[PDB]
Amino acid sequence: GAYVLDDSDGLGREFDGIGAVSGGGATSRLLVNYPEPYRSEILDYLFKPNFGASLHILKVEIGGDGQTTDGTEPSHMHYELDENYFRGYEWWLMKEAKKRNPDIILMGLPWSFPGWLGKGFSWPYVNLQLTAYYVVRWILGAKHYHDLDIDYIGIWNERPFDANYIKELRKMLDYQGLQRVRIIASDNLWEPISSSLLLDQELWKVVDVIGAHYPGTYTVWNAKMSGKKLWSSEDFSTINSNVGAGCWSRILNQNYINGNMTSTIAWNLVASYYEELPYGRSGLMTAQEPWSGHYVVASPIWVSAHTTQFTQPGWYYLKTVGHLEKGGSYVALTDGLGNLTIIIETMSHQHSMCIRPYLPYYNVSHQLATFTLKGSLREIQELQVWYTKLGRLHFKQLDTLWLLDGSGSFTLELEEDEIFTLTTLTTGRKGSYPPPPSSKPFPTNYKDDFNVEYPLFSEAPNFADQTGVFEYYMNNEDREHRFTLRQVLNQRPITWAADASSTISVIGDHHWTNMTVQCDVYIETPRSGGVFIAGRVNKGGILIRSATGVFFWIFANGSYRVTADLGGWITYASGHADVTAKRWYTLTLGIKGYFAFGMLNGTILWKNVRVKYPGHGWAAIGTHTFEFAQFDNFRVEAAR
Ligand SMILES: *[C@@H]1O[C@H](CO)[C@@H](O[C@@H]2O[C@H](CO)[C@@H](O)[C@H](O)[C@H]2NC(C)=O)[C@H](O)[C@H]1NC(C)=O
Ligand SMILES: *[C@@H]1O[C@H](CO)[C@@H](O[C@@H]2O[C@H](CO)[C@@H](O)[C@H](O)[C@H]2NC(C)=O)[C@H](O)[C@H]1NC(C)=O
Ligand SMILES: *[C@@H]1O[C@H](CO)[C@@H](O[C@@H]2O[C@H](CO)[C@@H](O)[C@H](O)[C@H]2NC(C)=O)[C@H](O)[C@H]1NC(C)=O
Ligand SMILES: *[C@@H]1O[C@H](CO)[C@@H](O)[C@H](O)[C@H]1NC(C)=O
Ligand SMILES: O=C1NC[C@H](CO)[C@H](O)[C@@H]1O
Ligand SMILES: [Ca+2]
Repeated sequence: GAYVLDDSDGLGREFDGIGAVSGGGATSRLLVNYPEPYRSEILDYLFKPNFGASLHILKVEIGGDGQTTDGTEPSHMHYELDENYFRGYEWWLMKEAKKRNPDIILMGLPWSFPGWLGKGFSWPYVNLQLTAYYVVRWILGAKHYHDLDIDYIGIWNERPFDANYIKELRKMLDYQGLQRVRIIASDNLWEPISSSLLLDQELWKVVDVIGAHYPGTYTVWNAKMSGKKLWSSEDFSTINSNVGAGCWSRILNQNYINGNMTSTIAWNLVASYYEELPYGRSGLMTAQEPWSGHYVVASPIWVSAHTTQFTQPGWYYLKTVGHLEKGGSYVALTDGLGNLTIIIETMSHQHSMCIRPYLPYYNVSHQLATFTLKGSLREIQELQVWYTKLGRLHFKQLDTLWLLDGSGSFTLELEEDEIFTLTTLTTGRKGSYPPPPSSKPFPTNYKDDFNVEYPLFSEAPNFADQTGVFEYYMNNEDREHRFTLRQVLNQRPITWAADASSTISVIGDHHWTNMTVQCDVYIETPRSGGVFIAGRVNKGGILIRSATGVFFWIFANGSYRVTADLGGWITYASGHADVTAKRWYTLTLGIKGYFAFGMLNGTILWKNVRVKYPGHGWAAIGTHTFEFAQFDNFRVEAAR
């Protein structure tokens, strides 16, 4: 019936911000080679204040060279004694975010680790000091090379924590003058971190935030008892149609209401990865076509704005928040300066399902809501109004509501799948750029000779590594192949996902079915080394081990194989070939209907080999194991 909003009895918990995740894994892969002005426009919609999603928080993966859901991300230390703070795109992303919002909050978290940290095992807690040293290098690098202050550091994404590691990490941070950096744990479930904090005073002292993943808007008693800030440190992960926006809308409100969570962070920031990779199009917006410049400002952008444009970290929740009588919810916040923001959501069950978890049915129906401002809120008699309807009108500013009544009260008519923001703030704005170019398939003819002397990013565009790491490589001691692409891992990472046994980078249009792929390849390991080119590669990311297609392998022992799978269990053809290590060869692979052929240096090696059909997928390059190899003059012609 009537809902009292008051502050005379005090405030709720401090609000900590809304954010999103770039990483886990390579979710921002295709954003970096967007032409201007589009790339800058995309970033504005994400990070520019009073414009779009206007995010308060940016969380990034600390790359560990392993596969971490939609690709691998390069580490700052591939090997022992190796340090490089200019690989990948998270440095760039954080810097672009900070340019637009100097007050943005920055977080780092590892998914995987380079293999050498394991000292013989696939385990990051073998040498606590070594692993902490690795992580702290990254934070120092952020400051020293990019002028970035990292605000929070996590432990090991959705993986066991080690209490002694967390303590060593704190000691190491302090030792390097990073007392300011806060620790969030354990980016998994509420337990066992929450009970661990109650039982261990020393652990309690060094953990600042309990961050939980996909909590379904609820927390647990031990977490409440801890007295720690509680965050949904990863949520959402749902296709950014209207249903995803509904899910985002509902949990943004009810994570605090039901679970006392004062921050929610969406995976992921922007869908800049091939849509046929796992969890395709699960970003706040979509930007998966750098070749065309086409991007989509999806509904979740404006769902975000309803909170972010009218709240900042450091505001407080009112004690008076809750559910609506006929379904839906409301929250309210103030800044302690006279401002007030009210956020109301009525998302229906059929239009707000998240993937994790799925909620049992709940009813939502039309209703009236009366709000009465008590305490220091009564003195307010003007509120700006912002409105969104899903299923559609987005972030439209309505006529100002007046409370000149003296009643300090007002009433709203609510339907299903709606969002209302009522605020004293006058800075709201539905940011707008002209429409971007229409969607277009990946170019049916495509080439890259990798001839770039001072590349802006460490890897050639559109190549999405799914196991191993591929980089621009300059070799002064060779004129013909001075600038190539090199796979640089020489051992399996401490894995997060199930990385393939072979390295592989995919590129192009997953719809491609008839195609010709050509590349120069160079095997660096004598006797045992091997490389391939491939087409119709149908799976990647977390499922990269499941990839089928047509794979043309050559080996340094003078042999070749044609397989249906990346794992090489299934044979199409095999034989001998004049191939050794440390010599450049040109490979061609043609696939058309039921048949494939392969060429070595322009000369047929095999032809009319029968392959599964119908079938479709990307083109790819790679190496037999985690071994050095180079690639040059890549070309693909394909019919979609
Ligand atoms: C966090 O959780 C809940 C909110 O879901 C709060 O607990 C009580 O909520 C009921 C209504 O749901 C109120 O009538 C009570 O007054 C609340 N408890 C208290 C002590 O005020 C809870 O307060 C929030 N905070 C904590 C520390 O649990
Ligand atoms: C609401 O918030 C705005 C923005 O924070 C407040 O305006 C600021 O007030 C401080 C001092 O309190 C000044 O130093 C800033 O220059 C002001 N900024 C702007 C953009 O006006 C405002 O006082 C708050 N309260 C109300 C009732 O609007
Ligand atoms: C890929 O190539 C196959 C084989 O050439 C094409 O399938 C043939 O298409 C022609 C004309 O469309 C038909 O007359 C044949 O009967 C088809 N053969 C088979 C085995 O299906 C296929 O259409 C091509 N696809 C694309 C997208 O170019
Ligand atoms: C939802 O509530 C309305 C009003 O109480 C009722 O008419 C309707 O049947 C309910 N729907 C379901 C699925 O319970
Ligand atoms: O950490 C994660 N957790 C789950 C996401 C998918 O829902 C994604 O795999 C992400 O990397
Ligand atoms: Ca070259």
